[PDB]
This record gives sequence, structure tokens and C-alpha cells, in this order.
Amino acid sequence: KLRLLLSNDDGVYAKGLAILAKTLADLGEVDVVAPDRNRSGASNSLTLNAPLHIKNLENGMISVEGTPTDCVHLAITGVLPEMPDMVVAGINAGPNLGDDVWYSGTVAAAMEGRFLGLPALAVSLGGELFRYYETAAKVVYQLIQRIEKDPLPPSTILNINVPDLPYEELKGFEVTRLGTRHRAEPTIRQIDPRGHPIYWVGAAGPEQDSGPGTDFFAMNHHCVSITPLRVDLTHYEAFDQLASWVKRLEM
Amino acid sequence: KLRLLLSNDDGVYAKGLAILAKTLADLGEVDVVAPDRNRSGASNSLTLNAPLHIKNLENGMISVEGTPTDCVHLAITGVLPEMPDMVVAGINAGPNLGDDVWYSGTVAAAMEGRFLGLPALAVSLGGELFRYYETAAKVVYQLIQRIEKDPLPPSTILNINVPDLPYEELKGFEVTRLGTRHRAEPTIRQIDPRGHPIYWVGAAGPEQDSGPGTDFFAMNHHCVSITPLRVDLTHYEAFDQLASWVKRLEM
Repeated sequence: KLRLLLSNDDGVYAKGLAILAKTLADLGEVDVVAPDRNRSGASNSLTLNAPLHIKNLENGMISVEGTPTDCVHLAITGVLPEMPDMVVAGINAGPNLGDDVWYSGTVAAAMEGRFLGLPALAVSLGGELFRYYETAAKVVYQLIQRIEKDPLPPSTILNINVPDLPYEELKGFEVTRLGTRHRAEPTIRQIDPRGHPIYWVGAAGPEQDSGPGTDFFAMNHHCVSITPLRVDLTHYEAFDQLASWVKRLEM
Repeated sequence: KLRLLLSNDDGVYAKGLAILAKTLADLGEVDVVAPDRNRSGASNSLTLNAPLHIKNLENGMISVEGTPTDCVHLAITGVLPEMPDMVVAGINAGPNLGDDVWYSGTVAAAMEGRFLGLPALAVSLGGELFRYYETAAKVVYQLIQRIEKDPLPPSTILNINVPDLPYEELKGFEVTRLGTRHRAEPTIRQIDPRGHPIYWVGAAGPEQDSGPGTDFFAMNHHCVSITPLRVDLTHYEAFDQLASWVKRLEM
């Protein structure tokens, strides 16, 4: 069979998502469960205090009045009649590189697919212009066909970024680590029309660790970037110092 | 004098936060910057699409019309006059164990207090009754007191869960790894007053990986559980295998 669950964070009507769904429709059964509108910065947020409305669209897609994580979670806990085999999230309007991945709703939807039997993919198109969604879609199509022939470890979550170029201009595929940024920009305080102060979250800081081997570098050099993400947040490297510290607390 | 920034995800009115703030005010200068509403499930979502209104309450707590991550992020990028020395989030009404940390606003607040340099603690009280916030407050007091004299690595973020028991009934402190949960409970479908289907996210699933060494195991045996969390999401251990697989993709 191969049943693919697709979601995104740009909203159910986004171009990135429609192109991905059309292209993957040739590989298996595609279900789309996506937010009804733009949910950037949603990260892995779940809506817990309120219930969500859900609408079946004329085109077959399912639109949810909730977050990207809400979409995938609901989809794999009863909203879909049949359990999907993997999650693919995207194609995002914009890159998800380095520190940005921590806040990304696109990455979060993929992460929610860790419960399934096959790898989950998050896919993002770089730049600000978004001219070649078809390139990202082709990359994903290829990854899935291979995953069928050549299994990856279970609970593999791949963060994929694709240069906004024609497929032929792509310089290769690279396994990368997450780059880093410098400190975030300060908050911006303004005064609203009634004289109440308001504060914007500042922009992310400039790229810091962006050298060879990072996702930033691969993208800046026209390579598809593929980063495998941890599903266990335990800092094992810290155990030695922390455990001895806890031992010293016994009085 | 030690500067502590306190936040939470239960909201600025929560008993857990009030107790924690009263207790730690003895150890240093405390600034409280917390959401004006219950933001359970917020994960590290950030408000990017709009500016945030912030207000000072009569008791000196700062109330933010946004997420727990918004609170800490704004607090450390120009809302406050001085950089805090550490961030303490909680005390949460309910445990944050294993998988929970992906969605927890409380954990995210502490985590935001890390990858901008600062040490940080997330603190959660177990169970569903929350009879002994004072116990979690006392535990945190002792850990911070000790941290001042017997320093942990500067990059440390701790996820702390406290059994809901009188302090005298705690069996100890334990370093732990994140356990795992079984599949989450089914979505709960209802109909709204106007005849439209609505769906509630179901409760977290039962403990799966719950044996010796895990946070669940420590909590089940009445120990305070202490898990250090990592800031690098790159799954390095998977690189070599993934790199090899990407080459076969390119074949």
C-alpha cells in the first residue's frame, strides 16, 4: 500500500503542499491533514484547552483549525480511517536550518510521525522566492522510493532543505549537522494607538557555525541538506558530572 | 546578588508559580514573567506574527499575552533591565515525563533559558491533585542553593519532576533519562452547540519504557527525577549510516 500522511505549517491551501501531494500521489495513498491557515513558529505546540474543528475539502484534503502537530497527532489517533505508514511535512515556504528547526511547525509535524513504522520527512524550500517547488517534490519522491528498497532505522526523522533551483542545477545530496546562529536580536518595543506598549520578538541572529558540514553551508552551496534529528532529548554526555553532583546532595 | 527569572505555562495566576516565587525570593532577586492564560501544550512556540502586550500586575508579576517561550525570550532580550543568572520554570500542575517534554510549555521556557547561554530548571509536580507545591518549592530551593556552591556545567538544563508528597516522604534524588509513552489516547469527537464536529486531543498514553533509569521509574518510586536535556538536535550517531544510505540513493 504505502499510505502517506502529508501536513505543513503554511496552511492547507499553500502551493508547497499541493505540489508535494500531487507528486507523491504516484507513490501511494496520500492523505493530507493540514492547518487552515499559516502557523509559523508553532513548533510542536498542541491545542489542549479547546477542541478543534475539522473540515473535509472538495479536493480531498482535510483542513484543521489547529497546529501542525495537532494535525498529525489527530490524524494518527482516530481522525483518519486508516493508519498512515509515514509522515511527510512540507514543502515549506522557506528554509528550516540550524537553530530555526527548534521553532519550526514543519519539523514538528514530521517529529510527530516518529510513532509510525517508517521514517518521517520534513521538507523545506530555501530562499524567499520559492520558484521550484517541483524540485523539492522530486527530491522527496526519490527519497521515498529508496526508503522502500533500503530501510532506515525506525524513528528516523529527516530534516530536508532543498535549494530553490532547477533539479539539474543541484550540486548533490549532503548529510549535515544543524548550524548555529549568534544571539537573537533584541525585542522591539513600540507604542500602540492607545498608548499601550507592545513588544515584538526580534529577528534571529546572524549565522554563526555555518561552515562545511552544516546545513547552512550545504544550502549556501546549492546542495540538498539532510539532517537526522534526535528523538531522545536526554543529554547522556552530562550524566557523569550531574550524577556525581546528585550523589553529593545526599547531604 | 543572584538573579532568577521565573516563568510557567499554567499562567500568571497559577498556585505553582506563586509558591515557587515566594520560596525563591529568599535566595535572590526574582523577576516573574508569565503567560496571562493557561498555555499547556505550548511547546516552544513563539509569537512571530504579532507584537505582544505585556502588563505589570499589582503583586509585581509581569503578565504576557503570549506563550511561555515568548515570556522567557522577551525577558532576556530587552524587557528586563538585567540578564537573569538562571531561568526557573514551574511549578507545573502535572508531570512532564518522557515524551511530554516535546509539548511542554514549562520545559520550553527553561530551554529558551539555555540556548541563549543561561542555566535553567523546569519543575513539575506529579499526579493530578497537587497537594504539595511546597515540596517542589523546597526541592528547587535546595538545588539552587547547592548550584551556587557546587556548580554544574554552565550549559545545563534540568527537567525536574517532584512526587506529590510531604517533603519527609521523598526517597531521594535520582539522575534519569527520558522514558517513553505508549501511543496517545484516541481523539475525542464531539458536536459543538451549532452542530459542527469538534475534536479534542486525547490524553497522553500509558508509560512504555518505564524501567530502572527512567524518569517514570524514579517518580513511581517516590524519588525526585532529574534529567539533563540537550541543546543539539543533530543525531550524530546516525550520520555514518545515513551518509552511506544517501550514497546508495545516488547510485
